[PDB]
Amino acid sequence: INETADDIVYRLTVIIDDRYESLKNLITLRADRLEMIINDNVSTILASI
Amino acid sequence: SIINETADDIVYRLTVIIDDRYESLKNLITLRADRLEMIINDNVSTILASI
Amino acid sequence: SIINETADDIVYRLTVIIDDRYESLKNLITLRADRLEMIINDNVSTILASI
Amino acid sequence: INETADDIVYRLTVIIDDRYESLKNLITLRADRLEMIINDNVSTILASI
Ligand SMILES: [Hg+2]
Ligand SMILES: [Hg+2]
Ligand SMILES: [Hg+2]
Ligand SMILES: [K+]
Ligand SMILES: [K+]
Ligand SMILES: [K+]
Ligand SMILES: [K+]
Ligand SMILES: [K+]
Ligand code: NA
Ligand code: NA
Repeated sequence: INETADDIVYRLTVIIDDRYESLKNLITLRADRLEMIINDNVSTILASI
Repeated sequence: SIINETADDIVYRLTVIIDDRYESLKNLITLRADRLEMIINDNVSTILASI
Repeated sequence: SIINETADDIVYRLTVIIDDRYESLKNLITLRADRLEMIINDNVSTILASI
Repeated sequence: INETADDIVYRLTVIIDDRYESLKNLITLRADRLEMIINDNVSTILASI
């Protein structure tokens, strides 16, 4: 139960990393998106005043 | 082998818990992020067209 | 049982810990994504005042 | 085996906290990112508008 029942830590890390990397990537994507839906749009309201 | 059949249930039950919070966070961020677009395109239609 | 109580222990002890991180992450996302309208609805009014 | 194998929670809490603190730093990073861009862009428009 020592050299075998360590999967509860390891197998969960495989899960928690996948959810973390999907969270980390999605936050980065959506935040970069809003930054490209701001600096792209503010340059248009500035290009007309 | 109650050992193997138990550690698989722990990984499973926690997977269902861990997957639940990810989806809750995923939908929350996606909902909030799209809401921030609803408050960004609302100014482009207002301050560019009509001012 | 004896192994069902140690399986329910680590599952429960982690379930609230994940709920600790999840609800905390939920608070961070909500807080800041609630500020971005405080930094828009209060910021749009300045562009509406001068133009 | 004795009674408790709390290293399961321990060495997993090492993972949950590490991924959380990473996601904690990520959200705090982007929320500060869009904050400067909320200020720099707003102050940029206030010149000619
Ligand atoms: Hg065990
Ligand atoms: Hg929407
Ligand atoms: Hg910045
Ligand atoms: K990138
Ligand atoms: K669904
Ligand atoms: K609606
Ligand atoms: K044991
Ligand atoms: K800052
Ligand atoms: Na804690
Ligand atoms: Na905490």
